[PDB]
Amino acid sequence: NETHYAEAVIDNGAFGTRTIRFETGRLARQAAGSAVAYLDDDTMVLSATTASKNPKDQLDFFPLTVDVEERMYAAGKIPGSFFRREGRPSEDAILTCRLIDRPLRPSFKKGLRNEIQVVATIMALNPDHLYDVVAINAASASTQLAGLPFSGPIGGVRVALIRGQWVAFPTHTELEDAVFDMVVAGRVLEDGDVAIMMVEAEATEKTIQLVKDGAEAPTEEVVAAGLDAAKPFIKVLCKAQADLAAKAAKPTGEFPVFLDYQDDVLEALSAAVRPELSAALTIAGKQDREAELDRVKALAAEKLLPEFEGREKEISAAYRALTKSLVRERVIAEKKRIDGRGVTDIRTLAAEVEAIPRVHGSALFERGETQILGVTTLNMLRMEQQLDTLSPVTRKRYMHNYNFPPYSVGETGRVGSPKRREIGHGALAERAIVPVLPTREEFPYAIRQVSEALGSNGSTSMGSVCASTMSLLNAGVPLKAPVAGIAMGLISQEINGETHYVALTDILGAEDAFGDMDFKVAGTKEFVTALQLDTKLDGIPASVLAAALKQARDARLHILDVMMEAIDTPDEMSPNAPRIITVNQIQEDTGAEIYIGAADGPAAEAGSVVKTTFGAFVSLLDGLLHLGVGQKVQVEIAEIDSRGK
Amino acid sequence: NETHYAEAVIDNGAFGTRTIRFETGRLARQAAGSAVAYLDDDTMVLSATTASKNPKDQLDFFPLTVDVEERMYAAGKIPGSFFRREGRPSEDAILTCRLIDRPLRPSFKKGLRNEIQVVATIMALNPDHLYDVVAINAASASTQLAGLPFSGPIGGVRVALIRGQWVAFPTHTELEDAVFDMVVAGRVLEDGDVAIMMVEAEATEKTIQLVKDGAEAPTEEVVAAGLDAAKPFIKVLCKAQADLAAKAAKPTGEFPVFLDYQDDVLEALSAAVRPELSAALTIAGKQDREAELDRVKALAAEKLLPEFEGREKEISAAYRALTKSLVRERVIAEKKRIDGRGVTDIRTLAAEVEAIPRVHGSALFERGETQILGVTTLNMLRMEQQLDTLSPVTRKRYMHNYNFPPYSVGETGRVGSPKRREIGHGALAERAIVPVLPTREEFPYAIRQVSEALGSNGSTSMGSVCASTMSLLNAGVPLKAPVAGIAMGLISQEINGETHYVALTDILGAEDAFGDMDFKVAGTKEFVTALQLDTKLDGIPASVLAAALKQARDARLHILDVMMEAIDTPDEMSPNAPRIITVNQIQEDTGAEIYIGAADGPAAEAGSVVKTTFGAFVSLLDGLLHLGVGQKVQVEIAEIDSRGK
Amino acid sequence: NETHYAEAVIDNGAFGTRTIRFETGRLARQAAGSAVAYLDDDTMVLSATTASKNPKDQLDFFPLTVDVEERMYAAGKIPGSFFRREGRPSEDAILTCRLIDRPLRPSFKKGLRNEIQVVATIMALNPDHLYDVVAINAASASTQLAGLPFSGPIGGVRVALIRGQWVAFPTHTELEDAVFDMVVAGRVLEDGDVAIMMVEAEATEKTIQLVKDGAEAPTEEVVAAGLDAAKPFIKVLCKAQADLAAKAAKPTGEFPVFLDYQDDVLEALSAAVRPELSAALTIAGKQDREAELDRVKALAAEKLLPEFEGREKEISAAYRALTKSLVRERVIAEKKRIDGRGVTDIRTLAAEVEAIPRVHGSALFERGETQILGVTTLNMLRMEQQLDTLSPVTRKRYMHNYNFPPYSVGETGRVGSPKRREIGHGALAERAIVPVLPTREEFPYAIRQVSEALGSNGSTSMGSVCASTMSLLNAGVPLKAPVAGIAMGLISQEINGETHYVALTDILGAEDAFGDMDFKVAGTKEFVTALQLDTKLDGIPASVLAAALKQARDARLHILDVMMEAIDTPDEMSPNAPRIITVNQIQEDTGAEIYIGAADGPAAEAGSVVKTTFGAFVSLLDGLLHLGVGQKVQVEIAEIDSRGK
Repeated sequence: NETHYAEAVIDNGAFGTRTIRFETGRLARQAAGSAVAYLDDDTMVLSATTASKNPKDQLDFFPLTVDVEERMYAAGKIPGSFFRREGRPSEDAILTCRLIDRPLRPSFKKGLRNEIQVVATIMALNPDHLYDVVAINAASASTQLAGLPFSGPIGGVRVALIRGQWVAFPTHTELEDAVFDMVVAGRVLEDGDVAIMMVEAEATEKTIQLVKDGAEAPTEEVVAAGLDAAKPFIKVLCKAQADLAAKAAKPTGEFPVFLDYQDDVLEALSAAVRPELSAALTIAGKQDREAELDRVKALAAEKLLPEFEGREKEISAAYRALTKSLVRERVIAEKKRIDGRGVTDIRTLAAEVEAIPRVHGSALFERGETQILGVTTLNMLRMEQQLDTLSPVTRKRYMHNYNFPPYSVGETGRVGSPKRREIGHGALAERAIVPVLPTREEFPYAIRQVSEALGSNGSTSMGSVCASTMSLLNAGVPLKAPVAGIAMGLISQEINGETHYVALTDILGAEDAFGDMDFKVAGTKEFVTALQLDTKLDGIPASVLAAALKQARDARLHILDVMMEAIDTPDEMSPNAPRIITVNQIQEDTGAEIYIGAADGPAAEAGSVVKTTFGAFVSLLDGLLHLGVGQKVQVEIAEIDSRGK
Repeated sequence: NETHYAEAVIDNGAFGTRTIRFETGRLARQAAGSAVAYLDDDTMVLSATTASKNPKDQLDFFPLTVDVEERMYAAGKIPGSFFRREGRPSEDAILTCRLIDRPLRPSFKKGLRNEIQVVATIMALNPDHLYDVVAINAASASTQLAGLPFSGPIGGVRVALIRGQWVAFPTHTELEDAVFDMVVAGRVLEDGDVAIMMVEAEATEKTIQLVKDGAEAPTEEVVAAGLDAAKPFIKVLCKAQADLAAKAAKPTGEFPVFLDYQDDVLEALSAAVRPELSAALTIAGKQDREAELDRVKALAAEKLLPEFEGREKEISAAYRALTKSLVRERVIAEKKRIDGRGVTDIRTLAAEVEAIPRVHGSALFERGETQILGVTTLNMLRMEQQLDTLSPVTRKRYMHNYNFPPYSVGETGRVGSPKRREIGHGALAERAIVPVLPTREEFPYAIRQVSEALGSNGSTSMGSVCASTMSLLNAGVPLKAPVAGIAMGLISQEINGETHYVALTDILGAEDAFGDMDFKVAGTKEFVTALQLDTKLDGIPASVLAAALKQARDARLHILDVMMEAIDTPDEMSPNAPRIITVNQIQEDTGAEIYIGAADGPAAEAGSVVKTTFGAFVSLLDGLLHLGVGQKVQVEIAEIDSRGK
Repeated sequence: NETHYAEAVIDNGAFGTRTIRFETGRLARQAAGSAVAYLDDDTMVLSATTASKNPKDQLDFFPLTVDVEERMYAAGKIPGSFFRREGRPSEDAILTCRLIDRPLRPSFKKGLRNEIQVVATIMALNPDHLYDVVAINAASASTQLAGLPFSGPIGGVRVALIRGQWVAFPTHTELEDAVFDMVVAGRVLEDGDVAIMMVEAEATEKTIQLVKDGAEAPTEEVVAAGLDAAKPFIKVLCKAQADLAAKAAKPTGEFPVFLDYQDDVLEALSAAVRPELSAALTIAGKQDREAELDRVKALAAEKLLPEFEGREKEISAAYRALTKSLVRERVIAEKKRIDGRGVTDIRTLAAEVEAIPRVHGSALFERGETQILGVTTLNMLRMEQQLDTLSPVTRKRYMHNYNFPPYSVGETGRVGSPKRREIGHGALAERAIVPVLPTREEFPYAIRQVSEALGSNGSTSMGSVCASTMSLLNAGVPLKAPVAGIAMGLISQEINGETHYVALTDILGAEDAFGDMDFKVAGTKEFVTALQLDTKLDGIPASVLAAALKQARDARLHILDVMMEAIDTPDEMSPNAPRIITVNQIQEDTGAEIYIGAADGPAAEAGSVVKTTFGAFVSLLDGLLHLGVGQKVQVEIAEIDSRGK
């Protein structure tokens, strides 16, 4: 019963040095594994990992559960909730579970059915620090000590490109000059190289201005450079955890493994339908393929019976392994996809605005079976969301909600509270847009964007980005630039001692499951505003990654053109929306928080840019100059026309 | 993959023409069935219907699920909730699910066990339109296209009697002159006649004044006339949906059916106990009947064993079919009920006020095993509920809550959030009362009424109406008139090519299950304030319906007498309640938002009617005139008595 | 169908007489059992008890469910919640369920598996009365009439020591002079003596001052005296219920009993391992014992197979009965505990402050495997919780939250809303502290205390008390005195016609399960601030109880010493905390509700005691007098030093 420590020294040169200190042996001694992670001995996150004794063999998936508990006392604050007790998880808490779960899930031995829970509690937070990345490491650390079939440690780091330097674990203060904010997690291979496993990045609300003022825009080259910059830190973080584990990790336990199917089922099934299956997979038609792809299942589920009775699940599971094998192989050799597309072909696109009546703005975006409806709502800033969490953010001007109803995929199910993925995809698409939004002063409105995943089969979050851009422009939001997104995939298998890679454009839901890496990129025509990535591959050639990002860029540009046809410049602000033209009695009669702010056009009406094609009509007592849909600008009278203009 | 449309033209003559446009093929293509319904191309409701592949054979009831999703952007509003995202369903959403579920549920083939879900989303709403009825049609439309064993289309319409005309799909503007608001849904029979299936109606807060000013009160004759007025519209709505289905409906699928019992069980059971059963059912006594009615189950469940082992459920299920058959038959032939009452006899009534201590007002209403406790609470108007939904209503002065605890029926179970039926019954009883409440000015208090279903077996919502009237009067609420309700039933079977009908007064919970129609009527001595109805019958003779309504009226009048004995005129306003007598320093000392508004009697005290038997004591600096318990009236001094009166 | 009554006359002499009236037969006639309990015909509580027909044989515990429903109309109030409808249970409601459940649960026959639910509804409440104890009796009454294998009635009473007299059912008015508030519940034995079964007591926020002004401090002697004072009342309450049951109780039904194991399993298991088990239990070492204690289970679970196949559960259940038998026996004879401690030995203690960075105050308390982390947060009074329940309390200055995460015991599980025990333990530890807190005026801050049960195995609520004291002092809260708690146990078995008792100090979780009584005591060095007790014993010798309380006192004093070493006097108030030094323009610039109230130290700074070692630095325009960390005191200048002091 002794306390052990280890440190990961983070050297940011001119920006200073900071340390991630790991501790174990003092707190929560009843957990399978426990560790504390401090950022400069100031911010503290405790992580406890536990495992249920009995496996849930009933499930066909590894049951991992990650929970992030924000304790408001870590900020010296008493919860503002009515009951003065922290309750339902904030966005940050949920997004952090995702950041931890993504790289930790695939790190456990396959077939594991025991419930593994990881609880990270934020106990102290310096208001200038970001706890998410401190928590990733603490999560990995406690799990690594738990004596479970887990291949860690996993090192997590945030690198932001601040003034030309990729700073590790930047502070909120340092992020004010960041053109790109990127979280990365990975492991250290037996040969010392770092394998990146997870990436969640974004451009910022500062990017455009900073690039204007001289900084380098976050293009694919820059972003890829950032990924390399994160590796040394991840190695340092991993080495520190390994030193802790070396001193106090429990010995790996003996856990039951649950296979999806035995060999006799696969050999049987393979021998029974392999030919018909590999053939059916060559049908470039939807209903035709699925049809023959059905005859086969039949010829199989009928040829293996009654020999294999009560093993039906193994049959369909083996049917999946075989299909996957066949589909992957065809991509590497024939470079043809399960739907007949080439490795860089995008699915049938359809963009459109004015899809719903009355709403301030709306757009419909379809790509294959993915159909997203985006709807925009503009209100007074008083409607902006108010937050009281561990984040320094207290108000949110741009709000995105992503709904994924069951019938989106022809299913029945609960319709209500948003899942963790609905929060995850919603965030990415929200973050992909934020970089191009006008400022509070240029556009004094709270903006709520809702993406309805009416149809789903091909990256709805990315489709959501395209729908947001158009919907917003349709509503009159003076975006600095349109943003589009694309979901990519990567197949990789070694053909006789040689590894080949094939990057896939706009991957189907199936190609995600059969791929070795899936990454999503969104951005304007100039730079990347968002990037998400996941993979278990032991690193990939720089030439390959860069090639994948470039391919993704191309797709993104093509889409931006299609979107451009739908709408280019912002449309006029809906009459049904509010205006804040600058120029009790009538404040409660004319209806408007009189600088005038009306909740309807027929108010303030019957200097601030009241309208900006051949100039800018700035409000006065308005004027015209041969600003946005609400921007501010010092006005001076140059000439009074005959009519009095 | 093409978009199809159809239109139902609603002609309201002088009030104008409007259209319900149906669309399909553009949105939510992954759902079994999908359709959009627009009201004048302005208000839009999307409906997606899906079916789970696997039947839930475990259940003994068809698992239908209807969800209504109000999107605040349909109103150009950002949710006011703390999280700025619509969450827990508003009353309207829930009540709308009920309106859709009621006529759609019985339209599916019996024995269906597949989960069928219908999700209606309100995407755009003209603030002058009511979306509920647009949603009923959209729900029916998407389901009709889903390729399910569903006998639609179902047409839903709201007809309100405005200035002598039954206007279809009235607007909030047009409803200001409505004396009756009635929703009706039905189907079109093979012969072209419309079969009404569901009715949810109510008198309004305008009725009394409008009738005063000349309009015709909504009596049974008027109401029945409205029902006929809804038929042509329902035919138009059905024809439009049928035209859509004709163009794009999927072909009916082959679904598994799950019988409650096989013939061998019924023949066996019938042969085994039919005589004893038909005899036991003649026992007019409660415990006696249930006793012999138990000997029989035994003689049965003992005579069919061990022959029928493992089919026990079929036995009791068949035991139900047989009992139902016997009970129904006896009503038609003998006109005697399972409890010994005649077709028009009301159960033992008991009314009483002052049932609970301290509360501002209370009443206890018993009818057979139905026992309702109503409790009244009066507070300042600041306590009136504030709403921010798709409804134009923003504040609710009269609030009704209906609780149905498990022990109400001798059961254990969850005690917490109110079920959809608790909301449904609560609404009806709330709507049955609203028409007779005094106005804000006549009575400046927020009124909360709670009905506790302490005992249940005979229409608790109607019993709730009677309990509300008395409780309110007990509290001093100057109701314009007392309201009473009654639950009716209708048995109908054809005796050799000839159909007979028998209307039942104050039906027991059992007679509801064995009946062919169940309708509830509530109202004052002069008119109907509420009506609810459900049936699968292919329409009934006008003479029969009118007869049923008249019978119901009679019962209602009898009850009003019994209630009158309990209390006639309002009682004095509880001292423990607030007063708003009209006549910082002492505003925060004497305690009262000083026009004076006290939260207790000992405030404002130690022109507005301060008390009104031989006149009206209007506040002054009070006076007496040889108004309600708070009404306003211009006061003038006529004579100063010797004592100074 | 007749209404029956009974009365329990509560005679408080000079304080008056009150009555608890029981009623049955009028309301909720469908429940298995129903009764109303009125306090002076003013406060009313209705209780309905029901039983599910089918036993839940799957469960290994009696499924009792108690629900308390606060109806705001009982207070003539409309719920202030947004939906104007009472929702999630208040603290009082939950704590009341606990008070009712604790004595009612063990009163049912063992092996009972039918779901028994008790719903108590507060329908009317005199604002000067406390409904909790009225509800305990109503709960017992309705259950006693339900015809269940229940050994009631259970009488519940609150006795508070007011001016030297133990007043039964004191009012909020009378409690203003109470030095101790104690709830007690018990039953009447066949011989007429009262057996106390449950106790939930606390000192008050008035204690210290009242003792200062002359009253007698609530020491173990005083407290024990109170327990005797509650007996006559409990007998009166029981007799009244018995009179009601005599008149209307249903006859006891025939319910299925589910044994944990049959005799053949115990005889088999006993014969198979008794020797090795009794021996393994002599191992004073943790891992060593549990190890041998494992060999035994094996030698057993291997010697009874395959003879006992499919009865494994009975084996482990019998293994428990045997272990319990052995452990209890050893305590009585050898006076040695399953962990090797003597009957009065405390587990290894460890106290420490400054355990977490940044937080205003924190402390870590360990006792054996029990590890509690307490964290303190100080904010402006505006952050104090606001309540709108049936309690007269409307604001709460001191808030305690107790978290018990799953990994606290090496388990996985839900992490979110607090269980009823988390509320129960949190309350006790909250109530144990309240008596020593400074007043609003002496300390103008809202105080939130959070106890994290990071490790659990030995009364975490009591460990929570010790952690609170230290954490609070660490934060600078001028407590009047430090408070410590201890969990005790009592083993009692009669050795040949003679009953022996053995009181256990700081019992392990196991000794609680094997004991016959478990009570927790907390308090300062001078008196008891909290006491909790539970037992089924037919009363115990006064000499024994007093001995147990004295032993507990000793332990408590020892702990207070250990805590004293960690911290004695309050530490300086964290700079990161707010100050309210007494001395729009700068009110919104300097940041502080200007009497000055800053949310940070660098505000008000760059008469009220600004700091109080050699005197008290009271704010002025400050001064020094050779008060607390915010107290108020009239300041006068006596002498101006050369430097100007």
